[PDB]
Amino acid sequence: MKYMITSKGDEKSDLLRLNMIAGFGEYDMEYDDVEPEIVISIGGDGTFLSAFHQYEERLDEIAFIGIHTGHLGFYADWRPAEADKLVKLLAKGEYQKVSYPLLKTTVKYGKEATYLALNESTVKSSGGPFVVDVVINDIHFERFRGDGLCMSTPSGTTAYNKSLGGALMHPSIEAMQLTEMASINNRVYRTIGSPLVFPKHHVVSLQPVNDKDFQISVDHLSILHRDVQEIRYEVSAKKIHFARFRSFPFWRRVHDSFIE
Amino acid sequence: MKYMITSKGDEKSDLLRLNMIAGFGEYDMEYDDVEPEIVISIGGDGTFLSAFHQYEERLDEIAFIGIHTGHLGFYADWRPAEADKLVKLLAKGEYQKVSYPLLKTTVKYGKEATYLALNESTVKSSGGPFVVDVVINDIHFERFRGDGLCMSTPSGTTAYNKSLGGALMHPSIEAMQLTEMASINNRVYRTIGSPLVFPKHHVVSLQPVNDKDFQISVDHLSILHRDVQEIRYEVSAKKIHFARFRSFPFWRRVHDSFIE
Amino acid sequence: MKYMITSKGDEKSDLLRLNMIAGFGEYDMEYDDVEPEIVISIGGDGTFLSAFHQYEERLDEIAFIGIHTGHLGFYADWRPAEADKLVKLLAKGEYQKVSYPLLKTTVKYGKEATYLALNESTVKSSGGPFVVDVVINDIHFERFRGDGLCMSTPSGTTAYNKSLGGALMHPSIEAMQLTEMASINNRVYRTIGSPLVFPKHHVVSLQPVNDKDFQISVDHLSILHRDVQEIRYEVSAKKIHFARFRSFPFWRRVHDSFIE
Amino acid sequence: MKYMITSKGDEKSDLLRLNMIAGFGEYDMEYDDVEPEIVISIGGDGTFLSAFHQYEERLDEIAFIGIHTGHLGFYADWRPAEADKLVKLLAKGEYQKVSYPLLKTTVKYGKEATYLALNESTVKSSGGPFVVDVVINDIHFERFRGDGLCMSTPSGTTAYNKSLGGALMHPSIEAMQLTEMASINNRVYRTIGSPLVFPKHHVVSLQPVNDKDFQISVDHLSILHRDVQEIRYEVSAKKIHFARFRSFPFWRRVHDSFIE
Ligand SMILES: CN(CC#Cc1nc2c(N)ncnc2n1Cc1ccccc1)C[C@H]1O[C@@H](n2cnc3c(N)ncnc32)[C@H](O)[C@@H]1O
Ligand SMILES: CN(CC#Cc1nc2c(N)ncnc2n1Cc1ccccc1)C[C@H]1O[C@@H](n2cnc3c(N)ncnc32)[C@H](O)[C@@H]1O
Ligand SMILES: CN(CC#Cc1nc2c(N)ncnc2n1Cc1ccccc1)C[C@H]1O[C@@H](n2cnc3c(N)ncnc32)[C@H](O)[C@@H]1O
Ligand SMILES: CN(CC#Cc1nc2c(N)ncnc2n1Cc1ccccc1)C[C@H]1O[C@@H](n2cnc3c(N)ncnc32)[C@H](O)[C@@H]1O
Repeated sequence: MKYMITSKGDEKSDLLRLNMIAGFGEYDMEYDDVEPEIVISIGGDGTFLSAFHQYEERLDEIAFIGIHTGHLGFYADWRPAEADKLVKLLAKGEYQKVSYPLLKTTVKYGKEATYLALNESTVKSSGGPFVVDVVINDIHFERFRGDGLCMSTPSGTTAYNKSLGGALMHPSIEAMQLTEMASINNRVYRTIGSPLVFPKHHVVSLQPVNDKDFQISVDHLSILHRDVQEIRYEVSAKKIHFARFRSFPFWRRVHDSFIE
Repeated sequence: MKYMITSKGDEKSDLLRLNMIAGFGEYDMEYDDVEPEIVISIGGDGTFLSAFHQYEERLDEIAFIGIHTGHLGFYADWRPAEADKLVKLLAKGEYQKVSYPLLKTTVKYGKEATYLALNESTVKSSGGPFVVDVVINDIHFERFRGDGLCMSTPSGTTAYNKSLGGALMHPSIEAMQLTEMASINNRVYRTIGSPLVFPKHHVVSLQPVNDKDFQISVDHLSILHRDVQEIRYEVSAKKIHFARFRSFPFWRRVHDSFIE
Repeated sequence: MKYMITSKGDEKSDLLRLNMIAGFGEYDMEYDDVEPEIVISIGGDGTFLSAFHQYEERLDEIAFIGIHTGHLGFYADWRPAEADKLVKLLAKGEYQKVSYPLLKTTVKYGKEATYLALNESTVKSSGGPFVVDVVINDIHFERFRGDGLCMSTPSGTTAYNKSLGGALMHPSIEAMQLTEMASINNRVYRTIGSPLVFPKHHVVSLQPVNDKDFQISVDHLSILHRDVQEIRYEVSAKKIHFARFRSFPFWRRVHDSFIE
Repeated sequence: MKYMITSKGDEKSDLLRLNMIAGFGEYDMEYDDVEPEIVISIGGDGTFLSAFHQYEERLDEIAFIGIHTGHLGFYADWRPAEADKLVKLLAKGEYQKVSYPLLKTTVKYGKEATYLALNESTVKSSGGPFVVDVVINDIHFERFRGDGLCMSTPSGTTAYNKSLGGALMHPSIEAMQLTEMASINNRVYRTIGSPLVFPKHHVVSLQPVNDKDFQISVDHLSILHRDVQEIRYEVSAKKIHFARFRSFPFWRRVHDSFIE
């Protein structure tokens, strides 16, 4: 079948990419980075995120695989020594597929633009103070004033969400988690403080109070959005598909990264 | 149909209970606290928890209702002034049912005992230091040493789970959340720190390291368990059923309790 | 004696400033914003911070006073109705002086520049990831990677330091507190997590690892510093002097702002 | 001079204690556990705490030393291999003294009892809910409701205080820090949340609201106090004296215990 391989760009990843292509050359596998069915990432989770956004238009027909040349990543969970055995099983068919939820971000101005996040999406202020009204299902919830907010996917809870005090959430749960960035709480300003976990079809809407310019990030991508009228968060109907060949539980993957 | 009413025990709740019984006396409704189909709680969330555990053997045929004489509770979300209108709709049939997940706790000795929690279940030490090995799906995760642990239901996240830094989780998500109580983290002792959210069929197992006596709590109930071999946590197959007559969203109920 | 008054710039503060000047016109008081001995701030704590930095060169001969037209500030702790009684006591001499510690920030390039902070000083990254080596008294302590750091004065602990989880510290303690901004902690990156309180003569030094550009803030002021070789933090030998006329304890001032 | 040595009680500590006594036998040193001037602790920080409370009546004439047979302690900061060199310098006189602050706890009933803490003192509830009014310098500050409170010494900030989110505070600062244990914060109950650092002569007073029984701890010691009218916290006028022979900074001691 059709496949493609992306690389971190260093000596270790580039020369491992060529060995897998040569190994695939001994099989009925066609290299194609236009319409691939298998996308292989070699490097780190940052390299994997680039491979995801590079093909975020054909998610429902691509099975992603990650090989970490450095340390164990949550998406790149295949050691380089296991790459030769990876080429064989990936060629003989016969492998399962696992899917993770994604976050959909919509930004309205005064043309509406939408984005797709595998880790999280954050909103910060462009210079001045960050003040937004938080609306959950057309109901005003709180007037947040702090450094920013962060809406995370399940698999993204181990990333930026974790540093903000958020909970680690198993990827089989179709949900999204919102966390606070150094919120202000006194007599006049009051926020919830706690992280919030929203199920599918729950729409969280951020709306400006004074300044209408925001620095919005989607995974590694981050651009200053001007004259923002609304930012909408919701669990996307799209899902990212992984190719599994063995048992590597999520909590087992959490233990190796943070415990030992 | 058959119904029963429990009361906090003060002047305000007892005399409101008699007015509802008299109002039910004008309908085809039979008072019965043996096999009731409608359980009405008047007082606070503490009174509601007693009504839940009083009939936790007939959950699948009881619709719970809560009336708060004090402040707004998350389970007692009906003002006393709305009690007269509550008697009418509850008698003419025609009402929906909403269900919340529950937590199943199993304790093994050396006879196994099981419990059911609507809020959360906590484990603390009987005097000495608290040290337990945490096992997730037969896989060792961490050796916890601190004050204790807390496994919370979705609707219980707004209670003890919130005070421990846990995330607020919508009740439509069939899950359970584990939080830490003043954990120790240095060079030799390392825990995850973050709250963990487990889906259905995930079994979290606590196992003793030295002391085998623990102070285990299930909602308000708490008893010292002796010679404990294992404590097992999992999302229960049972669900608590509420009777709804209007729209009172969970996040709307969170806003009124913590924001204003 | 010589005095000057600064204003927030709105109707309430400007017209209260003129009434105090007219009240001072009935006394042996000379208005002078070149070499004043009494600096009066009318507005909020933000207006007070501007009055402090406007005369941070003559701290040891100025007694600051704050009048809050809005809500109670920690530096502007005089209600506008008490302004007439403030003019009288301020003219008849006979008032005490209280002093608060300050933070000294030094930035080295490759000309060294120094700053003075009444609240706190923060370091963030200019776009890329924030990675700095933390050095305490010429000893390497940790390699921090996160969103940034914040070194706070005692009176500044109730501001940005509080939102980052820092401790509230009484101003009579000559110290400085450092807090973390969404730090990363896994197997390879490890920080202390806890806030650190340093006494006088303790020098905390931040040093770059890769990117040498940082966004450094001192109270409201914040500018991008290019080609930074070192940032040094230490409790300044200078102190800000307040004029007191009554008893308004710090914890009493904390209670009114955050409790009720 | 007069000296005594206490031991953890295992093979490693008991047989190291006898070697130091034999080494002291070659000098003008008299073993005496009645009126010693040098107290040597061999084991861990727990063994050191017992040595402190064993002689807390003669603090101003005792220089404490700690030898850790296990891992590096904050009070036992001498490796067992350095014990032979410790006997020589300790005999030839010529060593400096460093002093750490202590916490004074007073409990009133209806006879007043006082205690001395090197690490911290905690208050918890005897079964029922924990509710106390917090009073700072005869001024009501907050009505706390949670699991308990913890007042820590400077050197105790690295212990229980750290697990509760408290700040790490250098021992040269004569202060005390109060932290919260899973406090409740909603519409009706509001606490400060942040840790509080009090200087000398500041008196923090806890007073019961309903239940007058409390489980009070002082370092390892903890006893149930009945019919409590007041608990008073303040920085003690007494100080614990250490004998130093080299440079081992506090932050350097923090780095080795928590970073590497
Ligand atoms: C760097 N880009 C690729 C990735 C990834 C990733 N994702 C992960 C995941 N899900 N689990 C475990 N490691 C994951 N990595 C590896 C990793 C990256 C940074 C720090 C530590 C690990 C984008 C990621 O920059 C992050 N980030 C920014 N500020 C952060 C902070 N203050 N704290 C944690 N993250 C932070 C957000 O995560 C963003 O998406
Ligand atoms: C008191 N008994 C009935 C109830 C309830 C409830 N449940 C609620 C819920 N889900 N949301 C909102 N209010 C809820 N209340 C009302 C409420 C109770 C205590 C404090 C604040 C509110 C049992 C509850 O004693 C709690 N608890 C103990 N130590 C706590 C702490 N340190 N922090 C928050 N709780 C704590 C656990 O919650 C336990 O179950
Ligand atoms: C706004 N400028 C004047 C001031 C002040 C001040 N100082 C105070 C103090 N010491 N105590 C109590 N209120 C104080 N105010 C009033 C106040 C200001 C902002 C938010 C709440 C209150 C500069 C202040 O912008 C802050 N800031 C930025 N991001 C913050 C956050 N995420 N959280 C709290 N602060 C934050 C830092 O504090 C900076 O110095
Ligand atoms: C065990 N007894 C001797 C000691 C000490 C000490 N003091 C230390 C210090 N200052 N710095 C570094 N290590 C210190 N140890 C070693 C250490 C002890 C326990 C856990 C980790 C280390 C009494 C100590 O039982 C503690 N404790 C209880 N519950 C705790 C928690 N949930 N979290 C941290 N502590 C907790 C309080 O500290 C109490 O005083």
